[PDB]
Amino acid sequence: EKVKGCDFTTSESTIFSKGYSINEISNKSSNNQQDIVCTVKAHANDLIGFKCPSNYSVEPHDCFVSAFNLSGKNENLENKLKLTNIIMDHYNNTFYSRLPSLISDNWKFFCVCSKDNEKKLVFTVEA
Repeated sequence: EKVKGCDFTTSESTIFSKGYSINEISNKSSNNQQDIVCTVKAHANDLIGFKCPSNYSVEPHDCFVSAFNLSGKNENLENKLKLTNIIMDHYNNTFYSRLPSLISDNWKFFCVCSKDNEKKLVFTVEA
């Protein structure tokens, strides 16, 4: 099926269910004015991932393999959730992770893409 994730490179991602246009990120932002946030609901069976344009830099603000937690501390997210089939492609700037078959926790996490003098893009999901 389609993969749950935000595509900042294609409003119609033939791979991600959620995508944004280069214009919407400049006008119809997510919630704030420039900060673009993609809020989506993930599921133990739904696949989770995201992708950013090749002209932007991928920096983990709260990803899963390694990132800053809600406290802003750098800690692996594996001890929190045992993700499987992890795929990390920096050249294509796309990340995918498989969620177990059971998840009753309301944990949330997000990744960010940005560059100097450039609107930052935030990818976030909750489960």
